[PDB]
Amino acid sequence: FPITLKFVDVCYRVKERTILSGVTGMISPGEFMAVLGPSGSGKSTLLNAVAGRLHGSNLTGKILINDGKITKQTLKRTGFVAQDDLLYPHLTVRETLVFVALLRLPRSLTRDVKLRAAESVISELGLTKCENTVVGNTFIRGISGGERKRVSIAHELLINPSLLVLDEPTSGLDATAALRLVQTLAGLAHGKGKTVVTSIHQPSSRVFQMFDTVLLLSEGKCLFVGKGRDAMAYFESVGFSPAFPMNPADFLLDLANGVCQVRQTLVTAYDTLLAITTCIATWFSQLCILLHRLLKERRHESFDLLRIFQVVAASILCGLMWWHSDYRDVHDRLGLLFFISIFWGVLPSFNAVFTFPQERAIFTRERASGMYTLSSYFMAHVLGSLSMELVLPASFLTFTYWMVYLRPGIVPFLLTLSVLLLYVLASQGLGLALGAAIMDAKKASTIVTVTMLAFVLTGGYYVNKVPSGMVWMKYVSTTFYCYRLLVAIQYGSGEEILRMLFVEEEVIGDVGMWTSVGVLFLMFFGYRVLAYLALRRI
Amino acid sequence: FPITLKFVDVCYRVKERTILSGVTGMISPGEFMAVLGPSGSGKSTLLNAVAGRLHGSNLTGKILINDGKITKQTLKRTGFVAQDDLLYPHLTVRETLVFVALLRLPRSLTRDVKLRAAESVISELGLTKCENTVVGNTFIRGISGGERKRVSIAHELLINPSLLVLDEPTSGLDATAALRLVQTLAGLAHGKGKTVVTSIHQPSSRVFQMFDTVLLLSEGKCLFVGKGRDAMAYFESVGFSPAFPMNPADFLLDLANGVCQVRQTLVTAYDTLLAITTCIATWFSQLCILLHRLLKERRHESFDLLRIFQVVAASILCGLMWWHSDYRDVHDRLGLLFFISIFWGVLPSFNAVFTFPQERAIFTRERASGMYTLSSYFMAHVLGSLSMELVLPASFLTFTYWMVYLRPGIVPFLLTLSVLLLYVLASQGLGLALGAAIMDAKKASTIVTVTMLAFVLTGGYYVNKVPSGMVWMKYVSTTFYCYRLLVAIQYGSGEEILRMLFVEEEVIGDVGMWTSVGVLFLMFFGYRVLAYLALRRI
Ligand SMILES: CC1=CC(=O)CC(C)(C)[C@@]1(O)/C=C/C(C)=C\C(=O)O
Repeated sequence: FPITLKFVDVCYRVKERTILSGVTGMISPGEFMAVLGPSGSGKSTLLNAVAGRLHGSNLTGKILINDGKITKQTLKRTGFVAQDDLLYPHLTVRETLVFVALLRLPRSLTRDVKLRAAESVISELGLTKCENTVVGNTFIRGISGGERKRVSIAHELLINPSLLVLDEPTSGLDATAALRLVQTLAGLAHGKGKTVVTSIHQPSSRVFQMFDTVLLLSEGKCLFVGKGRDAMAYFESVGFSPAFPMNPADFLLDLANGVCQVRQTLVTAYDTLLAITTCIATWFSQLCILLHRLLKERRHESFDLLRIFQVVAASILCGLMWWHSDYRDVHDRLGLLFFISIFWGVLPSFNAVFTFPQERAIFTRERASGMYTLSSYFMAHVLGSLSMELVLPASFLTFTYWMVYLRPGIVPFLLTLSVLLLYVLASQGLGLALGAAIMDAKKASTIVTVTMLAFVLTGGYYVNKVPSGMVWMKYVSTTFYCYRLLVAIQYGSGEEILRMLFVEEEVIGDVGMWTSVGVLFLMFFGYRVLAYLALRRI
Repeated sequence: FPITLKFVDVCYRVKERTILSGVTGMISPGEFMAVLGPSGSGKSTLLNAVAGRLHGSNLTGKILINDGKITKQTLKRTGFVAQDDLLYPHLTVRETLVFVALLRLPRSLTRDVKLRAAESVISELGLTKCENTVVGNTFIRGISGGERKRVSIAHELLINPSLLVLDEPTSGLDATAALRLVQTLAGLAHGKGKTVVTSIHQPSSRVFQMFDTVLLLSEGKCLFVGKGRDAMAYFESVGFSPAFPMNPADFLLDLANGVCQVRQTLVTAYDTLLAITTCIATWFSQLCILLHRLLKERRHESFDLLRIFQVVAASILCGLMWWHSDYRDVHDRLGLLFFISIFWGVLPSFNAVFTFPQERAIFTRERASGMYTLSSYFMAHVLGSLSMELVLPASFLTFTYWMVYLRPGIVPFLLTLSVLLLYVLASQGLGLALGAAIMDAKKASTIVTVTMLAFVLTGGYYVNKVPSGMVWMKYVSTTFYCYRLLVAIQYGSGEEILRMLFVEEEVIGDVGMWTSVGVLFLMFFGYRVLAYLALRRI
């Protein structure tokens, strides 16, 4: 319940650099310590010794919680708020925390007690007035910048921690907003008895006064530690004082650099003055939350009105160039089944490469704190993009089948619909597999266009006389199989239009109807087992 | 030479809002006034009465320079630095100002005196240590954030102004950097005798002390105007004083909101206490600078290593699927001239839509201050993208003509090369025309893909039996003419392969060889006169 961080001589290196060189401090419960210092002075590198996320040869020193070397028993009461607010844009403020409660709180609790443990942090972090507004981001009209930091603090206030370690929470806020956000972080130490240690960039006048304890670092030597009242009165005991009306934070940061109307002199004054079946049951609940959580993310990636327009446009071009087409024109119709097969191998695999890059930050953050394990995260993008990446092609083909006059009958329709969707999902798994192998979104959006070019050229339409050494590349192609199958569903084995009439080199093809459905399934599962094995390195 | 801004009762409205409600002040030469206030209190709306860029029914009030109503004779000595540093990323620090000097200083001066009037502002704004480093941006390794504001202040220090009106220059800078940047803005008033009025967001302790005069606005009523020493000593004459060690800017901003341990009380204490051939010669020099200026911008848009890879890839696919192709296979070769014709109508027109959107901020800023006129700006993108958007296609076709075994002979080569480049530039003018009509880069990158889809479908390859009502749309198509011409250059009028053998429906076509070269020229000039008429509204 109480956490007395009692770190001493916290040293640290990096490969040449040294961030911390013997810091020492104590942080008792009910006490609002604030670590101050110049930029690059070693602030964040020491908050990540209170967050316990830096231990090895770099960190040297004994970091203690209640005089005990740190454990994950001691890491269930510590919540480290980082500077990046990683929130999903389309979730309401309440949904954003209702979902994190179910994922974070232990499942032993009921699912109706988890709803109030996530709605009390709303009411006590002052979010009651904006609990039902979209979080948004720069592009989406959302919440204020001061509310987007409270919401990111309610994440770590859901496990009810003891040692709460924020990392520059006020940076980028208003003048009054960054005062209230520290008025609230005082109530967590003065009204709840927590141990809150935060670093602030440039405190205002009222924001420095509300500190109980203060810690100053120049370059990693702990120039001063103690109360906020005893800081400005300590330094003049060596001969330093403001020459003009100052903010006591302003005066103390200047001393951190050595600028007096002195850095090395203020460090030597520290030597002598201030020296079985459930496991498959939790997985299917991590997946049921991760599917309903990021459901509006899979409804903005898919029903963007610049994708509905690029498909309502193709549906009126593709259904006007071929209006009441005739099946006897075997060459006008094999070029329709290759536009349908080009459009839907490029549209899915391209838009599916901006999915893993865009969420590598929210994933690795929320994966390292428990809360899911990449088997339920991967399988919630997979199962969530299947459901949404089939509504545009299913409705393009429903419009481009009765105006184009393709093969009538409910059986040839549902077999063309079935073959499109199985190909829309087999090419989309090419996006997911390249997006995850190359975690860059613009470097991987070019390799999925140089790859759908090698797939469209070798797809069997432009070239009928492929060289003897380039014949294999149509087999690893995904458009070869959707086009072999789209033709065989509208014409067949010839013999019904060879009865009516160049129509045996483009109508009989090379592969069966089942080796074309059995390899558009080995590319469904095969391009997802590679999208996962590529994420097993993050 | 001296500027005594003597504005009085500067009122302002907007449609309901009111930013300023009777401000009054005086700003004499040699005097560093700093206007302070809360966010939205009316700071920037009053700096844009010193920048003279807000006059009409909204602004009401007499704004005076040397007791004279403002003119562009009085607007040649005023330089308004705005918050956005709009610099071209690839220009060196010296080139960025050497180019602005030639465009800004009057051409009566020599071109070697303009070189020193632009290198003295380098030396006296402390840029000598980084004059030969790339400016860069977030993506490009460039200069510091404090040097990127000096460079944007050397722009307005090139016409040698008198009333220099900066707008929040320190916002987003370091702790020490924002001190030096105000140490330098004091030398412009203490070492050069200028009239410098700037608004600062949250001054530090040493940054408030370096103000000569100060102006405080709560919501547009001028709570206080006067020296920096007389501000904290004035308010206690009504009973206000800091209850704890403050920065005097911190204490005064709190009073701006009415927060004392009062807003309306501090305003009433102001009523009674502080109450022919040369014109075508300048144009061809504005164009010679604007071409050498943004030349490295037309070398990053064009030689991006993800465009060299998307064209070195197509050149090895297109030259491996058709390796030693045979001219007797009339259908394998008409599908090669439609890949060449699809690739080069989509690659140029797509990448040419992100040009006018990305520079609508640097253009409108630098156009309103003289310095060019959109006839020389437009004609420097046009003439600058022609030269660079022909190096990739000219070198794709040089590789895909002697491996593919197209029609041998220097005359059929240079006629295919000539027809490609004329089509690469006629489709690129479709990007420029849509990018400028729709100044959004992602909303216009979708209409130039729904348009190159209607152009590729009606290009005469996929459909040979186009409906009776959709036959016109191949004539307004740009791929129809590059494909009609690419075929006629490799086959001709038939008669040489009809001698050797479906090859009269795809080889003779509809349009002549001169109506196909005479409409790929009416789309060069026609898609540029529309890209310009769309920019004549910005
Ligand atoms: C998928 C893709 C990748 C490229 O690099 C070229 C291009 C843009 C043309 C393309 O859309 C390819 C499609 C092609 C060749 C044919 C078509 O569209 O009918």
